[PDB]
Order: sequence, then C-alpha cells, then structure tokens
Amino acid sequence: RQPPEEVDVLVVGAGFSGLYALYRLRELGRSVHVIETAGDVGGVWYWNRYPGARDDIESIEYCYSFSEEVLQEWNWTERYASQPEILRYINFVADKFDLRSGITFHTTVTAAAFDEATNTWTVDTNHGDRIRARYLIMASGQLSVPQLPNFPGLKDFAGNLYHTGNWPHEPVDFSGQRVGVIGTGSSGIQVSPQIAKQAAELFVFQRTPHFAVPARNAPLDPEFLADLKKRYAEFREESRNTPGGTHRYQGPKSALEVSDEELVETLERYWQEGGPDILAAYRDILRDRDANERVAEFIRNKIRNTVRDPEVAERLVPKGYPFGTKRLILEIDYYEMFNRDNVHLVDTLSAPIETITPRGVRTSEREYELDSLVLATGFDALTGALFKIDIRGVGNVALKEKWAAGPRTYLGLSTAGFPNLFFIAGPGSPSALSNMLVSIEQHVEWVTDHIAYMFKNGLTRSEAVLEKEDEWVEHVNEIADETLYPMTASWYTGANVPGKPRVFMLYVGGFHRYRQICDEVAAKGYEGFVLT
Ligand SMILES: Cc1cc2nc3c(=O)[nH]c(=O)nc-3n(C[C@H](O)[C@H](O)[C@H](O)COP(=O)(O)OP(=O)(O)OC[C@H]3O[C@@H](n4cnc5c(N)ncnc54)[C@H](O)[C@@H]3O)c2cc1C
Ligand SMILES: NC(=O)c1ccc[n+]([C@@H]2O[C@H](COP(=O)([O-])OP(=O)(O)OC[C@H]3O[C@@H](n4cnc5c(N)ncnc54)[C@H](OP(=O)(O)O)[C@@H]3O)[C@@H](O)[C@H]2O)c1
Repeated sequence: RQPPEEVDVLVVGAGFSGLYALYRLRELGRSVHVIETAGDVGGVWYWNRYPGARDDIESIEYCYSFSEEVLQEWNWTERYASQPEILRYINFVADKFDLRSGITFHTTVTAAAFDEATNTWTVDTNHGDRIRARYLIMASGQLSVPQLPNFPGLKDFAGNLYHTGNWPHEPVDFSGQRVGVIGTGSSGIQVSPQIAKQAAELFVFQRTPHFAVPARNAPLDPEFLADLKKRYAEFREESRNTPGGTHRYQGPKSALEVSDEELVETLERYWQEGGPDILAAYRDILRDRDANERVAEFIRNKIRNTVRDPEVAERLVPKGYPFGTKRLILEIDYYEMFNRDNVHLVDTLSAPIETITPRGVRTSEREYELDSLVLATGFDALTGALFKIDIRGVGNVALKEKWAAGPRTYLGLSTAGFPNLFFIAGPGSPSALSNMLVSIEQHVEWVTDHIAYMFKNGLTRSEAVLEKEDEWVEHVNEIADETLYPMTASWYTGANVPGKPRVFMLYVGGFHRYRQICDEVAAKGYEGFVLT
C-alpha cells in the first residue's frame, strides 16, 4: 500500500497514539497518513506478545474515551487486561473507524528533514518512499526500541534467544528446557512465572531487585461494567482531573505524621486490595526520603515473608533506591515462584555476568547451561525511537545532537529549531508518569487542535521559542529535583543505555496540572510558539 507523495500531516507509529491522531485529523478534515514498521496496528501491544504480558492499570482506565460508541460497546473481562485482549480492543477500534486505509505497514521512517523554503518535512523510508508533509507527528512510542544488555557473547549462544519486546507471533514452547531470563522489571516479572510452568529448570538473573506488589487480578463483574457504562464519560473526566490519570486515592496525610501502627494498618489494606494505589497512600512518599523509607520497609518485609528460604528471600529485597522511583511493578505469583524446586534466583550483583557462552551464561562464580535465553532487558526509552531516525531541523541541526545531553523541549510537544514537529507523550511531558491513554489522548487532541488552528488561520509554520524551551527544561528539572525520582538509575533517567545522559526526562507535576498549562498556552494563541 503506497503512501501519498504529499499530505497535510504525516504520523509515525500505529500504536494507540498514531491511531487516534489519524482518526482525529480525518475528523478535522485534514489529509493524514501513517507509517508503521510493524505488520499491523497496536504498537506495544503488537510487539510485546510474551506470555503473561498484561496492563498494570485497570482495564476500565486503560482505554480510549474519545468515542462513546466504543465505551458502550466494548466489554473488558478482567481487572487487568492481557495483551491479547488489548490487541483485540485495538483491532476493534481500527476496524470501526476504517483506520488501515490511512496506514502503510512494514515500513520504517529513516530520515526526515525540514525545508525552510516551503515550511515542510520531507520524510524518507526504508522502502525508498519520499513523502512531503506540512506537519510531522512522532507517535513512535516511549518503550518501543528494545535494549539488549551489554554483555559479550550473545551471538555465540547456541540455543534460542528472545527479547520480550520482539516476541515471536506463534507460541514458544519451553517444555523440558533449561531457560534463563535476564531482567526483573515488569517484563521479567510477568514472563518468568509463565516460563516456570514449562521449563525443566528456570534461572532468573536479577541485577537490582525491583519493588513489585500483588496485582490481585480478578474477573470483572458484568453488572459492575454495565453500571459504569451509564456514567463512563463522567468517570473518565474524573480520571483526567488527577495527577496520575486514574481513580487512585490521593492520600492526604504525610507518611511521617502517622504512627507505626496506623502506617501498617493502612498499607496492609492496600496490599490486600492489590494494584498500584499504594504509591499515593501518603502525599510525601516520592518527596521525602524518610517518608519513602517507611513504606519501603513495609514492602520489603512482605517480600521476605513470601519466600520460605530466607537467603533467597533476602536476595529479592530491593535496596539502594527509594520506593516508587523505578516504576512500580504488579506481580502475579512471581515471588511465590521462587518457592518451587525448579526455579533459581541468580543474584548478579553478588556474581556479575562476565559473558554469554555457547552453552549459556557465565557469572563470576559459575557457568549456567541453558537451552533458551529470554532477555527482559527493557528499552532504549523515550528518545530511542526518535534517535533511530535522521531528523534534521533548521540549519541542518540533527535532533540526536541537539538532545545529546538530554531531551530539550517546550511542553514536551516540540523543540526549538524543528518547526512543525510534534512528539506524543514523550520527554518533557507527563508521559509514563500517568495512565498513558490519558497522556496520549491529551497530546493528540492538543496537537491536532493546534494544527487545525494553523490551517484555519492560514498559517504554515509553528515553532517553539528557544527561550521558553530553555525555561521549560529548567522547570522540568527543578520540579523533578524536589522529588526522589532523580535519585535512581532507571529508564526514566536513561541510566539503562550505556553512555546515555543520566537526566530525569519526565514532567512530575501531574497530568491535571500539565493539562492546565497546556490549555492556558493554546488559549493565549499558543504562547511560547511563534506562528507564521
Ligand atoms: C509491555 C508494555 C506494557 C505496558 N503497559 C502499560 C500499562 O499497563 N499502562 C500504561 O499506562 N502504559 C503501559 N505501557 C506504556 C505504553 O508505552 C503506552 O501505554 C502506549 O501503549 C504507547 O503508545 P504509543 O502509540 O505512544 O507508542 P507504541 O505503542 O510504542 O507505538 C509506537 C509504534 O511506532 C512504531 N515506530 C517507531 N519508530 C518507527 C519508525 N521509524 N518507522 C515506522 N514506525 C515506527 C513502532 O513499531 C510502534 O508500533 C506499557 C508498555 C510496554 C512496553
Ligand atoms: N504493564 C505492565 O505490567 C508492563 C509490562 C512490561 C513493561 N511495562 C512497561 O515497560 C517498562 C519497561 O519494563 P521492562 O521490564 O521491559 O524494562 P526495565 O524496567 O527497563 O527492566 C530491565 C531489566 O533488565 C535488567 N537489565 C538491563 N540491562 C542489564 C544488564 N546489562 N545486565 C543485567 N541486567 C540488565 C535491569 O536490571 P537493573 O534494574 O539492575 O538495571 C532490569 O531488571 C516498564 O517499566 C513499564 O513502563 C509494563
């Protein structure tokens, strides 16, 4: 399916972001087209097909709200939707609004350069397509370029090698195998108990332990769903008016004001309920080290109590960093897993990995022989997908160079020197710090509204004002630095790609507050942009 030679707006990516941009620009009466590397729609939910892949936000929150018909018709089945169900949802949306007619699959954007003479992007692909677009929307994701761990010998490994972010499209059979998983973030935590059910022996190679709390998944009562439907739009505006984009209770107390007994009774209640709302149990968990630590110890002790062998249990306890500052994980039978005969925790802080071998993995203490190795080693987050494209602005400035010390943006939406270019739910904005469907919807609507505004007013050039970008970047940093988030090496800071600048990339002030700023900006005719 050939892309058009010219279009008002070209969109890279057919995940949640790109698909809604396509939908909305069509409704705004703009020509629009999508380029996507994958063979079909879904983004993250197309690529991450590993067993156990699942929502970490409730199904009823992690969904599109732009269409009443979609909200009324779709029936979610569990508290936390599995990947295949999310993928059926996305397919349902794409079918309903005939989206694929606007998408070129199997195609990768390789370069894009702005032409000051015409105020347009020329965009090239790996199939040799050249498309000329007035506006360019990068809906290319946050967690979309898989990162391999940095160990030698990977290509010498004789067995089968997988990354969770590029999982095969037909079921992988691990029956009777000695299997290793490297990585114990959300992907490792989700996949490992699934593999443990097939493998003769599973070895989990943990570096820093992450905090995880129980999901307590359950079926969704159909009468609950039917009630919610009667007030769904209302329910969703409630979620938009929050820092996190969900119904999470914002606990008004300080974790330091309470007694040890009240702290325990309160956290015990969250622990039994399950899910991520414990993050907001007390207002200062992500702001005060001593407040954080009280919560952290409570979680650490629950972890100790889950695993019988206390030497194994202790190796699972997170240390060295504040609770909640690497993204919180929901676990289903992951801690319980290590009580099984056939599951072994390899502590690689104690015994670092030296090399992959043809037979398996060598640490400083011994060699582990394996038939398959699964990398749950994450992603080159936030900037990874952009940096794979040769994006050039005014004066032939490469985006990758301009951002070599960290992403530099105004509201996260655009960067000075690169006009008519917009980034969806990326650095400098709430992004993954909120329910991403709320982050995504707000960005798509703001961008596509801004674009409609340009056409309406016969303007053809939109650019962020350098001084406002610099002030935004400093603001992002200053507000991050009032939290505990910069204290820790996470993907939010880039600290998991060797050599990437260690800088907290996201806006921490909350979705609601961010959206307010955005609306004030557009209300004043896009203050901090120069439009011509
Ligand atoms: C396994 C996993 C689970 C998650 N679970 C949740 C959750 O429960 N709750 C939540 O809020 N968020 C979660 N997310 C975060 C997630 O990033 C968002 O919720 C959302 O799916 C992102 O959508 P998007 O369309 O912005 O990007 P993506 O879904 O990443 O889609 C981007 C698309 O752009 C394509 N692309 C990139 N570069 C190019 C190029 N150069 N040429 C052509 N195509 C390109 C990619 O192939 C991809 O298909 C999870 C993420 C992962 C990785
Ligand atoms: N909704 C869900 O439940 C769900 C599921 C999967 C992913 N996600 C999303 O995607 C994000 C990424 O999750 P993820 O688990 O894929 O990635 P991750 O959070 O970045 O975790 C990567 C893991 O691989 C390990 N690792 C990386 N490099 C390594 C190396 N060189 N040697 C040894 N270990 C190495 C890290 O150890 P260190 O911690 O020691 O670096 C960590 O355990 C999540 O935070 C979340 O936003 C969500």
